[PDB]
Amino acid sequence: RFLKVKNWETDVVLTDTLHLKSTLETGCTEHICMGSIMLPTKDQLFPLAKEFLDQYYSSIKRFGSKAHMDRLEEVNKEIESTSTYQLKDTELIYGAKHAWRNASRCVGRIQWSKLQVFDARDCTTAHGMFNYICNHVKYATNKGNLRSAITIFPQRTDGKHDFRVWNSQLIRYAGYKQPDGSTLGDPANVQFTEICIQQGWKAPRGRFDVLPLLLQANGNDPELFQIPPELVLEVPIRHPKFDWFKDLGLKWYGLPAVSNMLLEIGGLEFSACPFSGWYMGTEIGVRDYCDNSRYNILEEVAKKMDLDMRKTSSLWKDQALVEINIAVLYSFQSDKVTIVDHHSATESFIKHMENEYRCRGGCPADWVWIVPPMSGSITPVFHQEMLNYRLTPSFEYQPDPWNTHVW
Amino acid sequence: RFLKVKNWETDVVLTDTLHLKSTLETGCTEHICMGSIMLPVRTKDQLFPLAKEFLDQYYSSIKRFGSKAHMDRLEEVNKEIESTSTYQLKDTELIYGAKHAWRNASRCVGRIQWSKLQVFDARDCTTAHGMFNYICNHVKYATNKGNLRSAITIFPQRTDGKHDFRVWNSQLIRYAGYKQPDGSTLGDPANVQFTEICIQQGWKAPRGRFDVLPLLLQANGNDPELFQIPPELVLEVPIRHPKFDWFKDLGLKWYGLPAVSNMLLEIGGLEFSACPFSGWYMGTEIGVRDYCDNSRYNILEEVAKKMDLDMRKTSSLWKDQALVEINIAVLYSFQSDKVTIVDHHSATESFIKHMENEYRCRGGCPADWVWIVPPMSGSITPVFHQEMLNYRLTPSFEYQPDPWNTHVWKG
Ligand code: HEM
Ligand code: HEM
Ligand SMILES: Cc1cc(N)nc(C[C@H]2CNC[C@H]2OCCNCC(F)(F)c2cccc(F)c2)c1
Ligand SMILES: Cc1cc(N)nc(C[C@H]2CNC[C@H]2OCCNCC(F)(F)c2cccc(F)c2)c1
Ligand SMILES: C[C@H](O)[C@H](O)[C@H]1CNc2nc(N)[nH]c(=O)c2N1
Ligand SMILES: C[C@H](O)[C@H](O)[C@H]1CNc2nc(N)[nH]c(=O)c2N1
Ligand SMILES: [Zn+2]
Repeated sequence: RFLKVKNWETDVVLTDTLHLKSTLETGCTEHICMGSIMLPTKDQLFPLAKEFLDQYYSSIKRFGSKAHMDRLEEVNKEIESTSTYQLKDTELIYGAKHAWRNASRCVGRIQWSKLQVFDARDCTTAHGMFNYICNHVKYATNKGNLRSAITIFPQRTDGKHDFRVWNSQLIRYAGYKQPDGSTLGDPANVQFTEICIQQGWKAPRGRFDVLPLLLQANGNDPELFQIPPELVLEVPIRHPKFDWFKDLGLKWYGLPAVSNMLLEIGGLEFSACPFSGWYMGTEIGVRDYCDNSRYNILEEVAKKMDLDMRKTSSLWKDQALVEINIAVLYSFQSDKVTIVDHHSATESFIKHMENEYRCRGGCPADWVWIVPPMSGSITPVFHQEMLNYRLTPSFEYQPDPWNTHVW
Repeated sequence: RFLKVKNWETDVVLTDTLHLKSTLETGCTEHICMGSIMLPVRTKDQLFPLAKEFLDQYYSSIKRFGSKAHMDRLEEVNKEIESTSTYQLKDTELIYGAKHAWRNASRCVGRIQWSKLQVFDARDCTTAHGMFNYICNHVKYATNKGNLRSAITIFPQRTDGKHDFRVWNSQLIRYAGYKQPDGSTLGDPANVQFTEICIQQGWKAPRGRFDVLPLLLQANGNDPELFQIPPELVLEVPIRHPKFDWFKDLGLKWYGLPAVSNMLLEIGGLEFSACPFSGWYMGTEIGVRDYCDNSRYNILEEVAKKMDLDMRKTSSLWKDQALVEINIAVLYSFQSDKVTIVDHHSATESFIKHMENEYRCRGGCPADWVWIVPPMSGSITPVFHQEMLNYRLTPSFEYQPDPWNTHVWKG
């Protein structure tokens, strides 16, 4: 019932009790671990509402106060009559911060309590959504001094009136299948790009075309909007030693902003809740640039470095990998766009785990995602045992909307 | 029931049925995943079903399930258990059992090799001197002058838990560690405690940075005894770098033969508490973990200094840069001395092919992603993108507590 996690580099042992408050299922059993699998009514709503309000009122040190019992009877009355309920601003803010706090796959959670919440629950149309989104982008970007933000659109009602951002991130590049048989741009985005073109988009057909937003309000058909280019901060990628690096034609955007998840607070479901922070360098330099099914640039870079590509054991892939990632961090730092390296992020996350163990009795964490995709064991998180469990409020995955939308 | 795993790079989807034969528990539940936790005297009653399950598997593997030979073997084992409380494996069953413990080792990336394993039967061994001799022979056979061959030596099984054979070393070959009065460590800090035990037992320590430890060997539950492996049997590689001539002057070397000696082999309910096995190294084990862990030789600073890297900011990636050069050096050195080694690209690619074959021929392949993914350059190896299912099959290799913690000293 009390569980220990050990750090094998430092011998520090922490005790987890927070897991007992865990509610949802991991996908594992006593017979099988699914730790590396990517995706493992009024009667339902009231326990959910109650559990959330109990944790909310405890956090403000007013558990079992009149204010507490009053809010419970009020929501109870509201659910019993209207089948849903509305969160107070204070509850919404608390719920959003905590869904981030509980995000077991997020290495950047030391920042959890510094999150600007934009309440967009009064939004009714796709143009409205676009206005809210541009304002989030500009606020978060802050001319390169990035600030964490979330914008929260109206909650699910009967499920036929969902608000959704169709994009997976607010800012991503287009992907095009070619007569050649190769892919131009980002291969991850081929299908979404096609959906955009078929809905009317004027694709430039370049390597790095910022995708239009495709916004769905009130369960209506989604609409296209082009984010003002002056609000999309981009970084030209150069290397501090290799003058040729710039000729590769590489750039990335400054603002990572996940826009396809579901925020669940007190049993209420917010199907459109784009959120953003700032990058850890490896996301761009390891995953975006070097994944084989992504920009897949290792071959090109190694060739420019004139490495021996004849045998895997020369570690040419590894060598070029480091260089690419050096370039990403240098370019961002030189243009004064907030970025964190994997060393510094993982060190902060260990500090955050310790604070969470001390102040909350634990920190749910998914080792498979926390450990960076390069140089695993030379970061402290590699040697840190982590317990993975699901707490609410939460961010959840949801089916891509085109699979489900009735046109 | 069917479980699917996907590769997110290739979109190859596989179906696991083998997890249905899985017995033991993972440590995980529906409410918690303990996938990153390092560590999450039987009865006749419990023994015959374990024997039976094993023998059914063995006899199916040879296409003789339900044969007279199969039935007679079940009867003979059943009778042996009721009469003596235990039983003895036939040579053939031992070999099969040891091969399958390796096949089932979900944390091992090298399992493509599982069916090529030399099994040395040391169940007639009675003394620590006998153990030493068996172990010298395994080391010489496995080393094979650099052309490494996988082997396991199997000492007598547990009886009452009071007469255990144990090898006290965690690996047959490892370097001593020495805690200094000023708090620094000379040699391998991982082996400080074991080194102290060796010294107490009477080892004369050379007190250098790479002193091969003696074997400390326990036969039949007796107090363990010290033996020096003949140095001519211990193949070592001095580490140099193909382009950087100053690399040799760090004075690094490592041994060629990785040989785990502290695990317990379970076959059909029998427990082999001393079963040293060896294969060959994947480069990163040395270049990343042994050399670069903060709690090990910790050479990153000194290497990056000599490379004149910008060390004032982590964001220069000086650590990542020196790390790659160190690992190039290890691979170069072994290859130049014709000592078998595999790089992490080649090893992981081979593992994926092994895994897919296993799904097709066996209905699954239990695999622990946390351990399978190499400790550098994770996502440019194909295993990073491979979903895996971790579950426990027998025969198996298991951890056991260090023996100095449990041993009853006789004097
Ligand atoms: C402030 C800087 C932040 C950093 C450096 C950071 C870091 C990261 C990284 C590296 C990942 C893994 C992503 C991947 O590999 O695809 C991640 C995942 C995630 N983060 Fe953060 N994060 C930050 C801010 C935020 C914010 C503001 C939120 C929400 C309010 C958030 C919630 C999440 C969630 C839910 C995931 C899992 C996403 C998924 O499952 O695909 N993070 N974080
Ligand atoms: C033939 C070449 C082999 C290679 C390249 C190889 C590779 C590896 C590696 C890299 C690990 C993880 C080591 C660590 O991080 O401590 C490992 C673990 C393991 N391997 Fe192998 N292996 C080989 C042969 C063998 C053999 C012959 C056996 C037994 C017959 C074996 C059984 C195991 C077991 C039981 C583990 C988990 C050890 C633990 O939990 O500490 N492997 N293997
Ligand atoms: C807010 C924030 C800050 C930050 N630094 N980084 C982020 C993650 C973003 C950026 N860089 C990757 C992207 O993360 C979004 C991608 N998440 C995983 C997936 F959606 F691709 C996915 C696909 C299929 C199955 C599955 F389980 C998950 C968010
Ligand atoms: C046979 C074989 C071949 C090969 N290439 N490699 C090997 C593993 C060896 C070599 N290189 C590392 C070492 O493995 C032994 C170190 N593993 C970790 C541990 F087992 F010691 C351990 C520590 C703490 C808790 C726990 F549960 C386990 C064996
Ligand atoms: C199969 C495996 O679960 C999958 O490749 C995961 C591994 N770890 C990850 N870690 C992060 N941070 N992001 C990812 O997309 C993944 N992919
Ligand atoms: C806490 C964590 O599980 C621990 O550091 C593991 C991670 N992965 C590993 N993987 C391998 N191959 N060897 C190890 O020792 C470890 N250590
Ligand atoms: Zn699990």
